[PDB]
Amino acid sequence: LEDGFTIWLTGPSGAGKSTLAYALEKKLLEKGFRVEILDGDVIRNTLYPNIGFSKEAREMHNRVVIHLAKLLSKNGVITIVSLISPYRAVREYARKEIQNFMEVYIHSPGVYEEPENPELKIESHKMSIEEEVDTVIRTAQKLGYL
Amino acid sequence: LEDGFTIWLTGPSGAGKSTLAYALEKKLLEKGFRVEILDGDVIRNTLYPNIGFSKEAREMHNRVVIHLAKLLSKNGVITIVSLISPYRAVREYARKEIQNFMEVYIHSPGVYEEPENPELKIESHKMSIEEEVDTVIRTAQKLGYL
Ligand SMILES: [Cl-]
Ligand SMILES: [Cl-]
Repeated sequence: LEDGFTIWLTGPSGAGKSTLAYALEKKLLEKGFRVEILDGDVIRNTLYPNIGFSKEAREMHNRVVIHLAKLLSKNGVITIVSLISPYRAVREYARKEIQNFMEVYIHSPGVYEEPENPELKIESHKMSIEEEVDTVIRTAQKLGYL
Repeated sequence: LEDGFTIWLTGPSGAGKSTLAYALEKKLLEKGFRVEILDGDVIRNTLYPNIGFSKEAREMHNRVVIHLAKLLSKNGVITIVSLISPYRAVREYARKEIQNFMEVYIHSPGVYEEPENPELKIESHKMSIEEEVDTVIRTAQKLGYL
């Protein structure tokens, strides 16, 4: 891929973000792409499991994940981020840092802060995982990322 | 590059690590490669400038830098690391984590801990920066990384 990009998953708890993230990785790998999944809880457990949940710790973790996605996306990798957070602030920061950025909002009918204008909105637990994956990939194609 | 790799600079303060790191980046970009430089102090200042200098904070920063290098190198990026530290422990951990790992020791005649068997040993200030860059690239070629 001449240009990598980030697929940033967001939605309330239970919407299916984690499942979709890993299914996207499996499919895009099968297709021959360079792909990495940045699962927030995995990264935390691997790099600083005892950092705590203070504000400063939460924003450091956010900056680390975002920087990991920025470097991976600018070097031709498809970066799938599943970073647990209800807040828009981290997602707006991520979009400012990562040039090629595709936000996937899984909508279910702190309080979850909805995005303004995500690249893709999917209704939770309606379509099969395969259809969710195909919908994300078609959006990436429409955006010129794939 | 079907396979990326890490160039890990080590040596005592003043040996010329930083100068070689940035010259290597400039040369490899001009050759058309995907390259990232992971400058330890730049990464600390960007991602967590107020983390402090405790043992836990030092080890967290080391793990972050190494994980960045690991993910970039496995995805076709030449990762040039210049992480200030006199200690072998971080370098041995990095080598265990990063499959394609090329250690470049700039030797100068809290105390610096020499590596056992680095892929390349350069005598500090003995050759021009251009010749140091060329020697690193030739070593990478000998190892089959380039
Ligand atoms: Cl495709
Ligand atoms: Cl070359």
